Amino acid sequence: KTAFIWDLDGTLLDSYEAILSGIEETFAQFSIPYDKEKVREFIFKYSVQDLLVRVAEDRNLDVEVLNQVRAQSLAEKNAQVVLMPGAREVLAWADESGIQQFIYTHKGNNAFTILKDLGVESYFTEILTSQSGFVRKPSPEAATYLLDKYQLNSDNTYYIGDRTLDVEFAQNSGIQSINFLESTYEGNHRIQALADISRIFETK
Ligand SMILES: [Cl-]
Ligand SMILES: [Cl-]
Ligand SMILES: [Cl-]
Ligand SMILES: [Cl-]
Ligand SMILES: [Cl-]
Ligand SMILES: [Mg+2]
Repeated sequence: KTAFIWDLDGTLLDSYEAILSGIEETFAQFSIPYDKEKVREFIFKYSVQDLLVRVAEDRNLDVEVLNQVRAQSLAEKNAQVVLMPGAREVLAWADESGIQQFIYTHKGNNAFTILKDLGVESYFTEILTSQSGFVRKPSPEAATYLLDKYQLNSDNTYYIGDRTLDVEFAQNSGIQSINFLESTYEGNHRIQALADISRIFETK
């Protein structure tokens, strides 16, 4: 019957302070001045990779070295990662309901460590990270793999996320979407909170 494929950051995981701490440590190693608010505003308007790019271009540093120190430092801040509100409750609900649960994340293998630290790793049948080999969302290949392997029903398979690229991933792979954002995609179901998800699966 039903399958959820989950995003992590902003959906299940609140990695905000861990990411900022990771960036602060990385900036200290390269002698880059660190202002939390300016970093906060940049990564919200753009992305963490764009921030690395900006300082690499501006300060003549090697972006890949920046990114490897970033990944490394981020992995040291796992203690600062907190679940999003309602995340434990929806995971438990889905599990009890017999919904099969998966992850596709742009995070690396450290995603496994975090989920184990938070006590939620055992919910997932398979966890796909940036080490999986698949092209980043919204490229569909990761989802197609899960459909093919687990014999999932595209009408009852939902990618759950918080960004437009998460809706696109669902659309590109022919599956349904549950998302904080509105979309013109017919298979999107907009939520205001994680607690709304269970309400999708009962009469109105
Ligand atoms: Cl993520
Ligand atoms: Cl990051
Ligand atoms: Cl666990
Ligand atoms: Cl890629
Ligand atoms: Cl991705
Ligand atoms: Mg997200």
